[PDB]
Amino acid sequence: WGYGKHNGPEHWHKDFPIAKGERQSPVDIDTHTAKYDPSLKPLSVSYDQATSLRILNNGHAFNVEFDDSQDKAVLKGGPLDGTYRLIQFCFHWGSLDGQGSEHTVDKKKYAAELHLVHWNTKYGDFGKAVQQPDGLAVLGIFLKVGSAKPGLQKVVDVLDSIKTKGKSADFTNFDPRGLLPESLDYWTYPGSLTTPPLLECVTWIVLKEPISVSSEQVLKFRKLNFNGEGEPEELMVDNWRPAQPLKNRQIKASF
Repeated sequence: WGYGKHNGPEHWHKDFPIAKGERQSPVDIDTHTAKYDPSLKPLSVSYDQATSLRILNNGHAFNVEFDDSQDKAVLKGGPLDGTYRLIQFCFHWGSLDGQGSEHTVDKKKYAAELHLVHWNTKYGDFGKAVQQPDGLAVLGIFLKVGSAKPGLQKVVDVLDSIKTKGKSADFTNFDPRGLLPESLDYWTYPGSLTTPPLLECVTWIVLKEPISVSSEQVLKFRKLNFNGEGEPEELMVDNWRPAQPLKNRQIKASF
């Protein structure tokens, strides 16, 4: 699978039949229909003691991996039960600044989407968490081009070194708190991973305030390549699945 016209999203169903599932992601959020539910707790994001390891180009995105050992970077609260521990984050962007995000709000697309992916400790690991409908909790955060985000700056400057499918940069001591918005209100719906295997195990929490990145910072994401060392240059852009059928399903709102 990949994101091309021949191995892209419209073909994922041949190999991961679940792509045609009851609760696939992304979806588009129509606000003039999400349900404000007076019972969603706030967010208890405690990223005090979050330890990053490496950032890597895996040929569909770049991700940054964290050390998920004691209950140190954890997401609690929200629609969640248990401690969700942090494994990595995903970043989706477009071939231009008006496409890139996976979730749309009232059909509007942002310039990018960041995903911090966490797994439920009650299942002992990432491995055994994904076969369960309550196994992962993912905060999706939208990016709009505005003034720069100082916290994203270290991410945009190391990208020179993970340019091609397969390179890895060492990247310790990055603080995921410098990527978050001011407000933590959100919309939550149950869904899948947006990438193959496309497993329906995710309670998604999308944040309503985006974060401003300057177009110089978004342009750095666009210098990266899908292709591996050697082979002809396939620029890594538009690494996003389109919005999928909601299936009645309701998106609830904290606000």
